[PDB]
Amino acid sequence: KHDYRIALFGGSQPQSCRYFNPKDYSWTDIRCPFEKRRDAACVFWDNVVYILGGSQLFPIKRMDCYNVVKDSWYSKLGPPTPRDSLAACAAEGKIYTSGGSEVGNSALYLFECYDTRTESWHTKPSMLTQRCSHGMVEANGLIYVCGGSLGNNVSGRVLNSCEVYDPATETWTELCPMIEARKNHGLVFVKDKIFAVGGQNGLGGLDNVEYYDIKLNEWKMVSPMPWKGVTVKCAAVGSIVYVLAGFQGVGRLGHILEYNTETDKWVANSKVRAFPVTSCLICVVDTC
Repeated sequence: KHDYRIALFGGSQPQSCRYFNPKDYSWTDIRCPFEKRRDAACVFWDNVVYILGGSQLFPIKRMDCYNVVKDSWYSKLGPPTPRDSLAACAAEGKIYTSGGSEVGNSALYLFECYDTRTESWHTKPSMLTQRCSHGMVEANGLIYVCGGSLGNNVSGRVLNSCEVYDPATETWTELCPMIEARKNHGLVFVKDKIFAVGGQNGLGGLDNVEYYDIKLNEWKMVSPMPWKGVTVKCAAVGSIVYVLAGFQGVGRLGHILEYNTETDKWVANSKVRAFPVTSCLICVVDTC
């Protein structure tokens, strides 16, 4: 039936896009004929990885799509509002995009979705708080956003706030804020909890890790990562959270980190090197 991989996208150089296979710890090349984007987002739905937003010399208006089963690429028109440091996720055949920055605006409230059936874009109700470099994840049909930043690096701030959008009601609801303000953190749904992993805030990088208890509307700290940096590229398969790349501040994450959500134990895997493109896009794919 299901056959999961974690896909990392980092441009068109050799070995710059790869699948990680959690079952055998292997890395396998994905051919990609598109150059790296700065500060884009990716999302997986129904055999397709969508790469959207970000910039090169200018803001990119095209969405590049990788069909994982056919191993082929195609392109559609991207979000109506090109922007950097947006977040994306998928729910029930729609690709949602939130926040990010344009030229002349540190952070947006904007929320736009792409209907994969009709191949059309639609503006949806805006977030309660504008944000860039935030996480966004789908969980049980709801779309959760947390952290990110607004303003610049002098007078701006990194956020602990969390909010949830219900596509059924088209409403955003403010939730309990995270214990830590975070941007560039991992954000993954496992079972009944949403883990916020590392990242950074105004005071530096973060090794710590917390989760959102959906039932209790509370955040709780768990064990910290063995590595303290400023960005993480994270994905969960089954009960394990994998940190497959990250920027430390000076260097990069060298070997992958694995978190067992059931035992609250981290290990750094000395036999498996981390992805060397720290600004890569990451998502979980099903290859079935």
